[PDB]
Amino acid sequence: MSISISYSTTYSGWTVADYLADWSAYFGDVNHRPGQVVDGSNTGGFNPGPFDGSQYALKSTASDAAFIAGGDLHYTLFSNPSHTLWGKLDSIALGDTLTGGASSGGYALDSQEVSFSNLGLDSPIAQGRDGTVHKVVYGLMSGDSSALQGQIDALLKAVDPSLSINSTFDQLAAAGVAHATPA
Repeated sequence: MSISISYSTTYSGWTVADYLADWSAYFGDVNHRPGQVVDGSNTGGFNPGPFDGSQYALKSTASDAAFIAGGDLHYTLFSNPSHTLWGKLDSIALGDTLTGGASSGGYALDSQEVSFSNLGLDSPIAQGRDGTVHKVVYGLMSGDSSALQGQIDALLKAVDPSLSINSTFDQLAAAGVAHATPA
């Protein structure tokens, strides 16, 4: 499976890079770092959890923005290497209004903007916070989507070298990689 993209028609004329830069600034930084995770307000959650899931999801503390990372994900918590998210990352869904969770059988978004699927990312535990999965997801938590942008760029170029993070969603749709919402 090659990378597949779903996008709201709103972003037809946007490039993926610009969309993601704007989304990152919109979601912001939840300030998830040592000494700044003191309650549940900026942890997010796993489905099913407690520290592992086919989904990890997080709401912005600033806005209604949220993301859902899909795959086979693991968090080391306090075990070495500490505070490492690793495993398989298949998908990233970006949007507004996170719903659900482990107790209701999964996370969803009420208003998804864009999703990237078949990412094929797979990072081992021993790589720690240098792992690609860790950096992609932590980027989305911390207001910097450059790691995700980098991985999407590489996957698009592998489909065809005319495709990049700087293609518009409509260009990517013409190329058979992306698809606009039914509407």
